[PDB]
Amino acid sequence: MAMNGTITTWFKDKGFGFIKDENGDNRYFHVIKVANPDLIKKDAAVTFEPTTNNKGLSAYAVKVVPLEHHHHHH
Repeated sequence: MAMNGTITTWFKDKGFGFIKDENGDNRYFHVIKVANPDLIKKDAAVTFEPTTNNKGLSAYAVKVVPLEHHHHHH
């Protein structure tokens, strides 16, 4: 399992969107299921586990692949 996808639709203010991998299609994502949600940016690559949703397809255990590691904490 676990596919690599690109972040295409994303509303960071609210915390939801749609990420499309190269194997399947767009899945319904939500900030709650992301371990590193502040790293979620457009055109960035993420990896997630496949699952199903009421409104379509969805993913769990979403981790973004950042090209750098900078601290973000008050």
